[PDB]
Amino acid sequence: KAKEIRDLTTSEIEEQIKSSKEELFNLRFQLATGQLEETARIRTVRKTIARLKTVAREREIEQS
RNA sequence: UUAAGUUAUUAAGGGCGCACGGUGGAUGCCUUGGCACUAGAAGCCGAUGAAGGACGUUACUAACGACGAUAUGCUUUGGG
Ligand SMILES: [Mg+2]
Ligand SMILES: [Mg+2]
Ligand SMILES: [Mg+2]
Repeated sequence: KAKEIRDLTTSEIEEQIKSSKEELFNLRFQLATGQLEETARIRTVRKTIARLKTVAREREIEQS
């Protein structure tokens, strides 16, 4: 997904980070209430956030 | 029939031999780990926060390895 992230503006990366952290929060609450059963979504969102923060840092290090 | 004399049978248990079991982990075979060296290289890191740790990170969860809230991992360049 790193290629897809790389085409987003910096603010959009920040917007996707927040919404991904919101989806991840919702998945954990579903899991704790025994309602998710689709447990592979948790790791997918987690690594997506990692990729989003990786690129944000990359560009914040190319600018400075 | 009696008298005199002689000598068995028993095995509660024991002994010896034999047969069949149990226990135990010697012995043989084996190696995942060691021991002693040879050759080439390297030896010491730290306020740009070390050595060593604590606590955490996996869908489930104790310990160990790995990793650090980007956590049982992220990007990239090559290999495969
Ligand atoms: Mg008897
Ligand atoms: Mg015996
Ligand atoms: Mg594990």
